[PDB]
Amino acid sequence: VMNRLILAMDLMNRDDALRVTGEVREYIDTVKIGYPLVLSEGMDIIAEFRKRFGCRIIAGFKVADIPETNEKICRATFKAGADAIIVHGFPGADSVRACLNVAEEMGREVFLLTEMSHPGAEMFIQGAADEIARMGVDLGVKNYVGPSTRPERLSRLREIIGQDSFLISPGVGAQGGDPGETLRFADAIIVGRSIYLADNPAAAAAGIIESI
Amino acid sequence: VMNRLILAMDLMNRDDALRVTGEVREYIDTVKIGYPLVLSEGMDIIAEFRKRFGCRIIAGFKVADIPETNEKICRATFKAGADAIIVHGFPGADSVRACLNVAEEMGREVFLLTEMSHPGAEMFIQGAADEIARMGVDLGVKNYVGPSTRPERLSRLREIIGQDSFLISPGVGAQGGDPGETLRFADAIIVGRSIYLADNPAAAAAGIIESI
Ligand SMILES: O=c1cnn([C@@H]2O[C@H](COP(=O)(O)O)[C@@H](O)[C@H]2O)c(=O)[nH]1
Ligand SMILES: O=c1cnn([C@@H]2O[C@H](COP(=O)(O)O)[C@@H](O)[C@H]2O)c(=O)[nH]1
Repeated sequence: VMNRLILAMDLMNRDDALRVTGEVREYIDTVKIGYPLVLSEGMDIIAEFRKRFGCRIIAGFKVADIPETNEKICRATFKAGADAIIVHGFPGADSVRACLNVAEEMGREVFLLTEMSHPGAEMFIQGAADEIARMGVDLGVKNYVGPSTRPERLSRLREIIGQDSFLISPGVGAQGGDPGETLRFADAIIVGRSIYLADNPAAAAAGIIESI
Repeated sequence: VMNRLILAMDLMNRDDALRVTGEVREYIDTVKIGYPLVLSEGMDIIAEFRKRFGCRIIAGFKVADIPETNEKICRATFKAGADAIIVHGFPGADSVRACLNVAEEMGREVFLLTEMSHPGAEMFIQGAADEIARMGVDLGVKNYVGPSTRPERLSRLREIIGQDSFLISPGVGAQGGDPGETLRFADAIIVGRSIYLADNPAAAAAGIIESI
């Protein structure tokens, strides 16, 4: 992705979301849109962003349901225009395979979330993360999400998935993660608040890029 | 699209196609892949390009069949990962609507080809082109293709579709069209041979961009 930087656009109002995204567009080419924006403004916001900014859109939906429901969620998400969707691996292989089947049908991609970046991720997710990553490899997953806040875990995850897999990483900035250290292991970093809550989002994005 | 320039990648061998596309990637972000490459190397080449270069892919398939067959062609094309497909308008509204229905189902886009750029287009297509463009407007089409070789026709087509519609234009270079004149009316130009048959494709792309 452009400058190895993905904007997590979690503002809830369409006007502010469009303003900030347009201001930092020259520094990115990929935007992660999640439920904070979609549940407030509707799924049509995905196609609007894709058209207006010509950026790739990752739907950050943390899909975590049974196979049947996961299939419906992925179908609606790709119908809305998303290029990829993030799915949790903790609910198991069948739930991930359901997402992979819809992505195959629709010519889209699935990103498998292994370990999360927040403190609570240490409680249960961390202990299952290496196995979730290996499950991904077994299922043919080529895109993964891992934590900026724990570079030693990001290193181990990179070890499991290999150098050819694409790995993106949130938790940079607000959560404590460092851009440069994270990029020693991840292909791209996801940044939300450090950019969208800044007084000057473009200057904030430019600063991150210059730091790396 | 980047630099308002779309590469028409009509080389037939995968190695040469990948070489040239990689060499000019910094000047573009959108590649038109058609049957010369797909029929020689397979539909999987679309996903390969999309992944390797991170570019948007327009399938230049000139869809021109009955509704039922058009639906199947569009479904296979979007399943293969194409972001958009070019469809002929001369076979009529039902044939175009079939493509629009699949694009809606799959969160993709249809480009309507109005008038073609080659000499033979004057025989039958030109006389129907204004009506084909109006049909597009009536059907809700927002993306169009018009001829670089006839800027007065491109102007009339732009008049019919409005300023908000996206218009791309082939026939630049080899066929005689001029980049700058074409861009007075079209949003982007499509260039094939002037770039891919050049001794230095990157220098050729750079020259076109500098000329505009
Ligand atoms: O382990 C994970 C997975 N996903 N995200 C998501 O990535 C973004 C990070 O935003 P931030 O830069 O504002 O912390 C948000 O959309 C958040 O839901 C995390 O923060 N951590
Ligand atoms: O009216 C049209 C529609 N499509 N194309 C396509 O656009 C590309 C133009 O290539 P060129 O720059 O080598 O002439 C080729 O893929 C060709 O099939 C035209 O040339 N003219």
